[PDB]
Amino acid sequence: PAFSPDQVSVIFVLGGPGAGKGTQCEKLVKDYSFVHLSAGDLLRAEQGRAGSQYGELIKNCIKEGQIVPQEITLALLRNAISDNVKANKHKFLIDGFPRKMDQAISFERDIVESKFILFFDCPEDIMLERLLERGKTSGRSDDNIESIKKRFNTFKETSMPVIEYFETKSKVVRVRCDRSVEDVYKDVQDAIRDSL
Ligand SMILES: Nc1ncnc2c1ncn2[C@@H]1O[C@H](COP(=O)(O)OP(=O)(O)O)[C@@H](O)[C@H]1O
Ligand SMILES: Nc1ncnc2c1ncn2[C@@H]1O[C@H](COP(=O)(O)OP(=O)(O)O)[C@@H](O)[C@H]1O
Repeated sequence: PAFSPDQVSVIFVLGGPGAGKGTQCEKLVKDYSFVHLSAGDLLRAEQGRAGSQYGELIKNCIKEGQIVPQEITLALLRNAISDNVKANKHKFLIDGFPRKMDQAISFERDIVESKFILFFDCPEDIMLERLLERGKTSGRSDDNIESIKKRFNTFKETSMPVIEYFETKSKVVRVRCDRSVEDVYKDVQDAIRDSL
């Protein structure tokens, strides 16, 4: 592994699209010393980087709601962790990763064993009304119903197997998404007070 769990403490923050991962992580970094890395943000930044050989590939995976190949994802991830660790940041909230078993096992074998997975358990009809409203507010390119159906599909098929894998290892803490932002945060806080 490039790191001992001493050096780098990683919590994976998982859940379907619109479950509130981005929202809870940005509140948490106000109260805790964790650095938040969003895998979809690292990807959208590479996609628009002048000189990227991956621009079209990332653009098309996001549009189609596909999992971008792990080699690309992992390298972006590894680099962002390395800059923080050099900048002397040892605790990370990795949001949106791993989304597929291969990413999951490569990360934990080559980089670092995670502390635990915070999983936002969320009903799909709730995720769907939050993404159509996010679509109106922010106008993110994949927050359109054709892409939303591909992202829900990929989530059930590819990403839920990973949840079930970490659950065998007793590393999953489920939090319900369907309460107000402030009531979901209280349970996020109780889960982290308990899990360190
Ligand atoms: N861990 C990952 N591995 C591969 N592709 C990813 C990963 N995370 C995000 N992506 C992608 O970029 C898109 C948007 O991700 P993200 O912004 O994290 O979305 P969401 O709001 O749906 O949680 C995903 O639908 C997929 O195409
Ligand atoms: N508990 C909540 N109740 C209502 N809207 C929420 C709640 N949590 C997050 N939202 C939002 O609904 C959308 C999805 O949340 P977001 O954090 O962006 O999710 P994710 O990162 O899982 O895709 C955003 O517009 C955000 O403002």
